[PDB]
Order: sequence, then C-alpha cells, then structure tokens
Amino acid sequence: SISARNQLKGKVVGLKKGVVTAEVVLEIAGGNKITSIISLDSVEELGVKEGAELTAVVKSTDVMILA
Amino acid sequence: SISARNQLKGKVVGLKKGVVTAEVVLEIAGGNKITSIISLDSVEELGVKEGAELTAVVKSTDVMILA
Amino acid sequence: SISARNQLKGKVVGLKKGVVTAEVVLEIAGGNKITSIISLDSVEELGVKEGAELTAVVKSTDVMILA
Amino acid sequence: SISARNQLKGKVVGLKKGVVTAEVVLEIAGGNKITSIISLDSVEELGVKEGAELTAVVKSTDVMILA
Amino acid sequence: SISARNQLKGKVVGLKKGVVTAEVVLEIAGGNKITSIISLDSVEELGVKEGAELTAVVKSTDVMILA
Amino acid sequence: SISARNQLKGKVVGLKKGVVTAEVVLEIAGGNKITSIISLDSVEELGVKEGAELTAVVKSTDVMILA
Ligand SMILES: [Cl-]
Ligand SMILES: [Cl-]
Ligand SMILES: [Cl-]
Ligand SMILES: [Cl-]
Ligand SMILES: [Cl-]
Ligand SMILES: [Cl-]
Ligand SMILES: [Cl-]
Ligand SMILES: [Cl-]
Ligand SMILES: [Cl-]
Ligand SMILES: [Mg+2]
Ligand SMILES: [Mg+2]
Repeated sequence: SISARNQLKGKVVGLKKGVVTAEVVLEIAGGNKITSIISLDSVEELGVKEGAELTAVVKSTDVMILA
Repeated sequence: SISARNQLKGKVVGLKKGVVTAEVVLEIAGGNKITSIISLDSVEELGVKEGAELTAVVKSTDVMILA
Repeated sequence: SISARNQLKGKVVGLKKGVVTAEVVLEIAGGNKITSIISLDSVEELGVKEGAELTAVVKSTDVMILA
Repeated sequence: SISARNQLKGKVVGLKKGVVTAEVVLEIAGGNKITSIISLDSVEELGVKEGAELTAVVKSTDVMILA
Repeated sequence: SISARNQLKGKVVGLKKGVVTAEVVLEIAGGNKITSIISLDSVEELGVKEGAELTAVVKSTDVMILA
Repeated sequence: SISARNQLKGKVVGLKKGVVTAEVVLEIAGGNKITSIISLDSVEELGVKEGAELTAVVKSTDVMILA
C-alpha cells in the first residue's frame, strides 16, 4: 500500500519483453488500457505476467492535459 | 495522432491554480481519478474549469507498476 | 492540431527500431536535431518513417535548464 | 558532457517566478520557442533573466511525436 | 513492490511550500542530498516535516548520466 | 561541471546494452545503487563502461516522495 495520488488498478492484458525494458498493458476499470514501459529487471523481480492484477502509478507532474 | 499511448478522457472534478502551475483532477471512465500538475498557461488556453471534458495524456515510460 | 506549448516541427532524419521502443531523430528549423524514444507500437500506428514531417512535443516540466 | 540527447541553446524571452518554481521561455535557433517549468532555486543559481543565453535539456524519452 | 528502480531512503532537511507544489530536500545515506518538487497534497498526506524519514523514488528513464 | 541540484557521483557496477537504450547501474556513496536507462548512442559517445566514475543527474520534478 502506498500514498501516491494516481493509482489505477488493472489486469495485465499484454506483456512484451525487450532486452532492457518491457512493455506492460493493463486493462483498467471500464476496460480502458494503460501502457507502461519499465525495466526488464522489474518485470522479473515483481513477477509481472499476463492476467496479473497490478496497479499503475503516475506522478502528477507527468500528466499532460489536452482537449 | 500523438505517440503517448495513454490518453484518458475525463471530466474536471478539481482545480487549484497556483501562479506558475495548476492542479487539475480528472474523473475518467470507471470512476478512477487522475491528478495532473500543469502550467497555469495551459489551464487558461484550454479554458479548464469544473466539468470540462479533457484528456489526460501520459507517456508509457512515466507509468510505474505497483505489485 | 493540439494546444501544447512546446511543438517543434521537423523532418525525420533517423529511425532505429528496437523490440519495445524506437529512436526517432528529427531535424528542426535551423537544423537543430531532436531525438525521441517512443514505443515501437507508435512508430507503426503513426506510420513514422525517414523523411516524414512530424512534430516533437514536450511537457514543460520535463525541460531542464542548464548554463 | 551529459546523456540527454536534446540540448537546445537559446535566449530567455519570458520569465515568470512562483515561490517553488519558475516558468522560463527560451527562443532557440530558427525561431522556435521552448517553455520550461523549473525550480526557483535553479533560476537563481543560473542568474536567469531576460536575454540570458541558456540551454534547454530534454531526455529523449520525454519527447512525444505528433503526426 | 514498485517498479521504480531508484528508492533512496532519507530524512527531510529542507521544506518549502508553494500553493500547488512543495520542494522537499532529503539527505540520503552517504551524505548526498536529493531535491524533489511534488504536490502540496502529497506533502500534507505524508505529514512531511523536517526530520521525517521518507523515500525518494525515481524511474530509471529519468536518470541522466554526466561524464 | 554543471549547476543541476541533484548530482550523485558513483561508479558504474552494471551495464546492459539494448538496441535503442542501455541500462547503467551506479554504486553511489554509502554503496547504494542508482539505475539509469539512457540511449545506446550516449553510452557510446560518453564512453560509459564498467568501473567508470560518473554522475547521475535527476530533474527535481521527477522525484516522487513515498513513505
Ligand atoms: Cl515477450
Ligand atoms: Cl508512450
Ligand atoms: Cl507543464
Ligand atoms: Cl531500424
Ligand atoms: Cl536522452
Ligand atoms: Cl525542477
Ligand atoms: Cl525504473
Ligand atoms: Cl507531483
Ligand atoms: Cl551488454
Ligand atoms: Mg520521464
Ligand atoms: Mg518526467
């Protein structure tokens, strides 16, 4: 459990591993998708796998707002 | 359109203006909220106000995963 | 057409595809080069290729200022 | 030198100070402008003021592409 | 349990509040200091104050290398 | 030499090269580790290698604070 303001729970629906990074796609409430690129080491350490229930976290200063 | 893979449509449910930045809270589908800190100039340009329909845009490399 | 304050129009002069990401190099006005690392999926979806006229976009909070 | 691939020399054409941050607008070559939100402490350390010659530094993973 | 590979424990040695954000300086092990600009909301939720033990969390793609 | 507020000197203890990016792990004072993902081009241009003494740099707005 953490205090971060932006926490979106979802289910992993896609995982593509590279050499240094990995792309994780999560389906969140309503069904919308969140895509994350993290280190491959983290995928392994956190045991990220298709179907896993995980949470996407984003610092507020990284959220752009467009029309 | 734009390369950022996370484009979440939502409505403004919170707005706090500073002098250089502003904090905007959007309610997206499924009831999740996402908070953004952006420049006050962008707030003015988009006419951000309570109820406005806007899009939160996040690069995949800015999304962390919490297990 | 977007409202983002930082928009730099340029021509793709370099493209290197990885497994998860891709590196895109744009020559902007005057000749300055801008390098972007985006997801490979975006390269494909946006149809990014050598010679294409595209625009680089950057959130203001990601711009460091040095001497 | 530094790893950030985007190092854009420019002159300060806009400056707005907050208490924690500041907004700095640089005019780079070819007439493009780039806006940055940085800590007020950095503004003071660099002596940021209108006309100052500074460098905007952006990591490639923070550059989005708009097609 | 979070993917960000940089998790640096430290104590608060500086705190400056704005209206939307706050600047927090943490002294980590070995005497290094790290400065963060975060939302004022987070400062209040974590009870940030001088001496507080907190963790600075940084995504690997946000770390530049200077040679 | 640069003015950036966050500069953490360290020794490269890990290096993994991908096609577009590379993962650099630095042991900083106290012995703790900082992980950076930069472009492969930069590794080559800066001559980054195991054992090298380098400095990690982070913009303050990219530093999240957690309990
Ligand atoms: Cl895979
Ligand atoms: Cl993206
Ligand atoms: Cl911004
Ligand atoms: Cl290629
Ligand atoms: Cl870079
Ligand atoms: Cl900053
Ligand atoms: Cl990371
Ligand atoms: Cl924040
Ligand atoms: Cl290697
Ligand atoms: Mg980033
Ligand atoms: Mg950022």
